[PDB]
Amino acid sequence: AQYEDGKQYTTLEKPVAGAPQVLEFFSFFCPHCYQFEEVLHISDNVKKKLPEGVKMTKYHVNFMGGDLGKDLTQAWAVAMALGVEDKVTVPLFEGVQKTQTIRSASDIRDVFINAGIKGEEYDAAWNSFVVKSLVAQQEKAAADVQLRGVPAMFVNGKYQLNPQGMDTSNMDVFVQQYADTVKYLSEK
Ligand SMILES: O=C(O)c1sc(Cc2ccccc2)nc1-c1ccccc1
Repeated sequence: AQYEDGKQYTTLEKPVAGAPQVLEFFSFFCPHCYQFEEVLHISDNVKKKLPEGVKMTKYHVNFMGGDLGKDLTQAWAVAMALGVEDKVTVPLFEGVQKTQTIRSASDIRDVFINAGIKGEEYDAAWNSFVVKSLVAQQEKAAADVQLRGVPAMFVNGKYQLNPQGMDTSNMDVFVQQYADTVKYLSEK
């Protein structure tokens, strides 16, 4: 077939019921995640190929970067709670990987302040149980799929994208193949 289990995607041996339709995992410490966001814009190109108002979810992971990696999962929970993902994603990537100016939870906070989130509002969210619950959702979802690597994408809790078997000589063709595969998987 043109799409083959084991090739463009793997199929979850233990499928995860009641999982989000399109679920991506990333870390601000992961270089390929950096590219998926700023160079390839995977998420928006997947979104443009899927039906209206499909639910796309994106979660940070703890298993890279030690203490600060776990701080970033809580900060991503803040970003989700406030709906400011689009304003902090690039400066967080650049602060961790480009300028290496993010060394502490305070440095993470400066990124939200600079992006226009009020200091009071960031701190209330950071300390909120709504955010603690978002942190728990992120960890649980990663545990449900025994995640050990990013970037990762899962469709309908049953199929995992496998980009390692895709031609990467042309960025635009790669993105299109990634997005068309997700669409194919969502339609199964
Ligand atoms: O496997 C690889 O080498 C590449 S390349 C890439 C972005 C890109 C595409 C085309 C040209 C330049 C960059 N992402 C990955 C990747 C690696 C491991 C897990 C998930 C994705």
